[PDB]
Amino acid sequence: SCPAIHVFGARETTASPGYGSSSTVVNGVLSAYPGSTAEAINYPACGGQSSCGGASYSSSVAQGIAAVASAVNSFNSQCPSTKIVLVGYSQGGEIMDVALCGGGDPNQGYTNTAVQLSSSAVNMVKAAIFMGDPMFRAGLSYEVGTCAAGGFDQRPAGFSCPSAAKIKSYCDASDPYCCNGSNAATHQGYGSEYGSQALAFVKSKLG
Repeated sequence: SCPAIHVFGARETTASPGYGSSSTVVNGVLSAYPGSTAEAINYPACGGQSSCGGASYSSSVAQGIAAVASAVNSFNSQCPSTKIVLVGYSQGGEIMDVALCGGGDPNQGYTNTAVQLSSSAVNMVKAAIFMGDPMFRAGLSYEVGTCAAGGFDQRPAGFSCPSAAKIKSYCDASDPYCCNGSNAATHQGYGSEYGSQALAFVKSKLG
């Protein structure tokens, strides 16, 4: 039976199968909405390490974009009136960003610039939370955080996401991968830092 709300979570590179650091927000949504359900996007979440199956970051990202699209598109067709929440942490944010906003991922060789979610799926995505997304580029309307630069896969100047209004994407200045800072620890802390903001946004969008 379809739930009223369903969440998809995508983990960061090398995280064990499941949600990884997307868990904070996924769990926040599930606890805010009893009866809601969640699934993890089971993409490689790899950067060449054997532990995660050896796929390069480029291959991992490409497979992740397709995995997000397939999972979300198929679930939407199964459950067309279910509101969808996306949560992606670091590489998991990147794959959701491409899938939802399109634009490709040129540094990763992901050449197709189309939105990968179906029209119906885009409409039922009501909130998408990205944390530590390497495609962060300061100046987009859907971004939050102290990062005034951008990450190693940053969107170009002048980018727009058709689904901007559905997104919050978080990144701080000191992060060396979504921003151009120097302290990797910042990259790991967005659940605690921004989880309440993210949940507030989700609740505002879901009702």
